[PDB]
Amino acid sequence: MKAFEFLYEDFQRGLTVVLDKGLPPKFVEDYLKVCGDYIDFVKFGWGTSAVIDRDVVKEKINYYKDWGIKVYPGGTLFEYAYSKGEAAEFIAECKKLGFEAVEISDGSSDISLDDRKAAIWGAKWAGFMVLTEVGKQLTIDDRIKLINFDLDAGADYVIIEGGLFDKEGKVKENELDVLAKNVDINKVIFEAPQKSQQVAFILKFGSSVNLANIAFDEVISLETLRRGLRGDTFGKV
Amino acid sequence: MKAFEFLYEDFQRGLTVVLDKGLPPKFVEDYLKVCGDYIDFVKFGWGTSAVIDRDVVKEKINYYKDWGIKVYPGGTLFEYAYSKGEAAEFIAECKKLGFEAVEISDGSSDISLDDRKAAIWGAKWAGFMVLTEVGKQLTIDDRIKLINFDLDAGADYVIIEGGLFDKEGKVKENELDVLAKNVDINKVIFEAPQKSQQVAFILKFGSSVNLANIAFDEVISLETLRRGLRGDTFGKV
Amino acid sequence: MKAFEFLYEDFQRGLTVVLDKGLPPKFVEDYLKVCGDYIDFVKFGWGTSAVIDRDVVKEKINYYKDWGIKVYPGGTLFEYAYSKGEAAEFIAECKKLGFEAVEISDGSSDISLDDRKAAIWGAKWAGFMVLTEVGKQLTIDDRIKLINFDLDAGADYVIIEGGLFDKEGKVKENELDVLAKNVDINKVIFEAPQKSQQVAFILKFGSSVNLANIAFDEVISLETLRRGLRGDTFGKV
Amino acid sequence: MKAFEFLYEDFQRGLTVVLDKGLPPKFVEDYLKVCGDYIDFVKFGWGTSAVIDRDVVKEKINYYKDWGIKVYPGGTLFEYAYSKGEAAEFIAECKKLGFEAVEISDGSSDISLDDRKAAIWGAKWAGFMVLTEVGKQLTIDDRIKLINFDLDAGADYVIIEGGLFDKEGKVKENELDVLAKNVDINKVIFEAPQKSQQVAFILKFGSSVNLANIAFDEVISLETLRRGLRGDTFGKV
Repeated sequence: MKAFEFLYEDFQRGLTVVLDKGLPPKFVEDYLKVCGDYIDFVKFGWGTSAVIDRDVVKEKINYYKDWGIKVYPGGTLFEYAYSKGEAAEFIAECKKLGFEAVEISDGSSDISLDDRKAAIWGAKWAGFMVLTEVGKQLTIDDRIKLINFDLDAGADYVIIEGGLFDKEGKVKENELDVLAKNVDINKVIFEAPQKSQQVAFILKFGSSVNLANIAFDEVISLETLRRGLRGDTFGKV
Repeated sequence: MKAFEFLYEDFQRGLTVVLDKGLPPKFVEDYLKVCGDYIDFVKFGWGTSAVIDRDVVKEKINYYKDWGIKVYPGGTLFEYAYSKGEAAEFIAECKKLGFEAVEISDGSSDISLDDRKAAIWGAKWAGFMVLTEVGKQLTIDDRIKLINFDLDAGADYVIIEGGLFDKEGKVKENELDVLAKNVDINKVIFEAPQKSQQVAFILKFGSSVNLANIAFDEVISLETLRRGLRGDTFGKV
Repeated sequence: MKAFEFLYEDFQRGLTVVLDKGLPPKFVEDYLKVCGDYIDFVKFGWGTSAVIDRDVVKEKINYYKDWGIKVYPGGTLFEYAYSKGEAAEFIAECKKLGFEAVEISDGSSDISLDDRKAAIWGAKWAGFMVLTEVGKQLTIDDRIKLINFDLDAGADYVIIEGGLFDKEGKVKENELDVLAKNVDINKVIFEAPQKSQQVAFILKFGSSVNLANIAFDEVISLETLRRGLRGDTFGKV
Repeated sequence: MKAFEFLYEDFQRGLTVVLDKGLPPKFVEDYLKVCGDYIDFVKFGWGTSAVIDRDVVKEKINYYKDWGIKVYPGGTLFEYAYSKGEAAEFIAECKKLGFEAVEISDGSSDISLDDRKAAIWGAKWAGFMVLTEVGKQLTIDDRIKLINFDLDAGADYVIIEGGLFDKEGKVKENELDVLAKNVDINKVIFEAPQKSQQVAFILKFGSSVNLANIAFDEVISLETLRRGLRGDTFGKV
């Protein structure tokens, strides 16, 4: 039961992906009692999991699994291990630690479409859910090509690196409408670390939009924005 | 200790791959007491493992594992599951049954070089040892391209479909010499189901040659051929 | 439960008759755990049952009965006993040993149509299932006469001696089509000891065709051929 | 043992000084399990220790001491006590609380070079490790004079107030090269509260550079930047 339960009206809620930079284990155990209902995925940011103690990483993953959250290591660590030639050992250690998903990217390295598809099948047949990063010359048509290529290669979701906002910070609605006409947006996730970006995507697509790089203390804020309980979206959703 | 141990002279022994068509479980348990020292891999032929009871398949794999043998399902079962779109569930069931390797082939299907490389990484990152089948227009140079492509993609061994023998059954020694000049033959395995083929490869490359499709009752015959203890190779090795 | 159970598609399976030349008792007990689901009848070949120890013959028959298989002695032993004038003692000993069927033939003897029908009723009223052998001058029309005569006399199945293949080894499809127009092929069984014959009948009549003289180690091979899990019938059935 | 231990390559790591604004005691106890291996010193910021309960300050200092971290009160509290004439009582209370170092500064007060040297000896002979703050007219040569004066007076480290970055945010590399030619940079520490400054110093001097005013939640980020595990320093270190 929520406080003020009589104010609840039911709605379609999109995915939330949370960025964890290194939260303490028993802080995570208590933090999920407030907002574990509103998180779908957690990214351990970039290579941060390769810095932390191995029993601390396992203990944190068990706390997220008790709420049904899927945890994964950021794609920079895959690109690191891939550049060292260690990609099979990276995939094996992910399974021993207990991640349920992996992210494929070429943000710090160059990887061909042949190697990218091979890496996607590599991760699926190893038993992970697969996410990919798109956005790195790229017109909106070139993003549409890469998104469709990753979905046809078998990625479960595509993350748009965040492009979609102009020099002032207003959303480029023509490109965003062209994207929605050419791609199944139910399989797309947008990076929206700033509250103004979260408002712009919610006002464009409604409460069902999928969002990523959400800061751990803004999870409750985002749920109030989806539900119309903050002055930015009050009476608009 | 072997009978007549004083006749033993030590030598470099190549790989043996045995073909199992459906041997009974407690027949396999007793059979390995005679010749388990001389087997490296067992192929469960084509789709035969998809016909047998699941507890019988597990029981057989445990008997081969007690002698350190690596068991795998033949490449036609991969092509079947791949043609149905079930390739990830095929890899998952292989792990649950306890196979330690898989074979990638296109003997009945058509698969591109791009899909073939993606399937090889698929199997490697899932933690299997990977074998591939080559031979299906192909000159000796086209075999050499395909062998090097599968080895560069990361196959642990390449099996040559058996081409290498003429219309009478004599070995095409010029093509076989061109192969040995362009490929690391320590990673190549030759199909040799007939005793005359086993003799031709042993006389060309010595006891260290790797051989496949060996019938279960010819394993002891092959060890006598490698060791010079049968009239075909007597005094020639 | 079969291994890879998710690949199973349900189909109409025809009869399999297996030839036993003298398999050991506890080999049979273990062998049926692999392939007893895919056998309908076992022929003890020619006169081999008259050579073996009487308690060994009973012990083998009980192992086949535990899987619901019907065992019978080959028709050359009936022709032997009939030529000695001992046919009633042969029928009595079959019941004491525990065979559930008998085969009537004239492959080495000469027997009139009158005596043939009298022998068919002889075996039915004694309580056996009756099979007959046809093929010994005979055009396809003369086979069609003999098949209908044996079915009208009351035989449960007619076995075609295997005629149906040319001098190269290709099936004589014109005669085989004329047969299917004149005879109920659900009561016909074809001899097919070679894998090329098994493929030719499966491609002509589908998975539901009835086959005989199957070697004991080829039963799993035949089930993969019926199910399309081997390169000869892959994607054709 | 770290997660992904096989990716570790050994390297020279510089000092990290962390700013604590008032973290809760049992939050600090859990937080050090994640990143206590990557902290050398903790500054209790400005006068914040004089606002907190005396048993809470002791409890926090004991949690930092269990990881070998040296805690100190920020130099504004020394300047406060010095301006009141109470500097000897401030030194006495620091020993009773259990700080292991002190910071000498004139950031808000005016103090002569005579009084500054007397304060450095005051703190050393009382048994503390001594840090000083430099930067307040000053050319890079005048910074060099003050750094050498504090090191000759006996300071264990000198902190550069953070000058070294231009009006756009780019590092003034000409002055930074002149500094490194005149001063032992192993005894210098740079203030770098922003990630762009931390990157600029790591790219100029390598992973061995000493950094200060690191936010408590950015300690794991900084260790990934030193180790090349984040896109800013990926492949550059």
